[PDB]
Amino acid sequence: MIVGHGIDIEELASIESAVTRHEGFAKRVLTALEMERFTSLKGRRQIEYLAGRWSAKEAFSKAMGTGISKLGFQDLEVLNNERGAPYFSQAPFSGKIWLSISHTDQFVTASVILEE
Amino acid sequence: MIVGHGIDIEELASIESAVTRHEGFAKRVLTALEMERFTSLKGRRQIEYLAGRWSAKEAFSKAMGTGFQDLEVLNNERGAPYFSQAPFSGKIWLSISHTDQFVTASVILEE
Amino acid sequence: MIVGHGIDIEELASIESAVTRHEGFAKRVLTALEMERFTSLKGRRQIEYLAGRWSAKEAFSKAMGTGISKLGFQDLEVLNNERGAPYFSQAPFSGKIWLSISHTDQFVTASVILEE
Repeated sequence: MIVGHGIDIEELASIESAVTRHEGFAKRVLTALEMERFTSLKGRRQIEYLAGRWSAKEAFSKAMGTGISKLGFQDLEVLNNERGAPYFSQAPFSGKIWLSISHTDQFVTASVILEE
Repeated sequence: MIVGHGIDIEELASIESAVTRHEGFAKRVLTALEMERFTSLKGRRQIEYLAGRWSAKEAFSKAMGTGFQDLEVLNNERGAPYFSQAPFSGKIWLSISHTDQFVTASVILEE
Repeated sequence: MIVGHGIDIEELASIESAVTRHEGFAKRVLTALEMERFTSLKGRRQIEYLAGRWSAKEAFSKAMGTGISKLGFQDLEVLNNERGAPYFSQAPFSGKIWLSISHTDQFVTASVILEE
């Protein structure tokens, strides 16, 4: 049984500005764990990681049906498994979370299906 | 069980040009209620609304494997889009997202 | 029951750039059947056909959870059915495969949901 579906696309450029404008931006979007990875990356890759996590958390909040509003981003965590696939390690959901992220040089995309 | 799946991506500029060419475009793509909402918006936001509804209907049509006036996408109190009308009696899981340049729509039909 | 979900987005210019730089790119990515339709196409359309198939194969691999590692691209095939929709004619999966592809003049995206 499907209980939610949400997608999201981000332009990397705007995540770039957000980071540049507010030094606390990434700190507010990412969890401690996520932030540790964020710090091990540098130029483009660091922004791609951040943009991907933002995209995933947004897609998840929409899958939960919050339309305008969003769940706390600190209540959501996305890590990579042994194989490099991203998944939700933390989430206010108990069912199965099917997540997928893809990206180009300028955009990042995310899709979430919730199953009960 | 899933009985259908469709997605769509649209270039916002492409939706304008359309609106620019045959101006009767929007009236043909949107329903009355949808139009009231459209004509009450302006700037980038108005084109996004149109692109968003187009994209939503395209994805749904592809999910069905198949009239836009027969489809209507509104927004609930939470701001989330959803099909208020559609030639389908099961659950329609819809999601839309957009940037300054593009819009994407994903649809999953379930029974 | 959903057992896998994957998406992918591709900038057409990247695909165009890969064909230009590598003469046998298409041959490595497309099966004999796919290669037929491909060669019968020209310009942008040809690139878009190639990009979509690559996008679809990429989305399927993620849906399988393959992560960064990947399956044979020759082990996957995407043709068009009698209703004119793209589908996997060959895939190491025995359940239902839901595929959808879409593109602009600049990008192409694919979404795959695995069910059984």
